[PDB]
Amino acid sequence: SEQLKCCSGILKEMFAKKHAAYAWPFYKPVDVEALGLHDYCDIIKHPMDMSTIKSKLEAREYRDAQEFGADVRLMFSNCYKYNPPDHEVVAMARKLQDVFEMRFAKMPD
Ligand SMILES: CCNC(=O)C[C@@H]1N=C(c2ccc(Cl)cc2)c2cc(OC)ccc2-n2c(C)nnc21
Repeated sequence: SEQLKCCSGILKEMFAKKHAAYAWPFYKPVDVEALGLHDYCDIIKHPMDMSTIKSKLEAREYRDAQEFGADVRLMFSNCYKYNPPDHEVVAMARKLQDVFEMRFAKMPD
């Protein structure tokens, strides 16, 4: 339970305006329709976003902290898989990932 509460803090920071500069692209779920990505569903089968992860935490969907990280990492994996390695969005993803990996690890046991 205590560990689960920490997840909310880490995710909350990612939404802050401190990382919003390179974490805004991970705020809402990728709209294959709005964005016009007619090849996102074929590549990405299990999509995920920060907004979704936040809702799951509110509904106590996650059992442990480990599960919470699985979704966070999956969100970045889909980006690295869909978009190319020389893509700007990729550079921003690595920045947010580092902030999550550090906080997630620095989390009190
Ligand atoms: C760029 C090729 N086609 C795309 O739409 C890829 C898409 N690319 C973008 C994107 C990123 C930066 C710019 Cl300048 C233009 C488009 C994107 C834009 C979004 O705004 C609604 C949300 C998620 C995105 N995203 C993420 C996250 N990973 N790949 C993409």
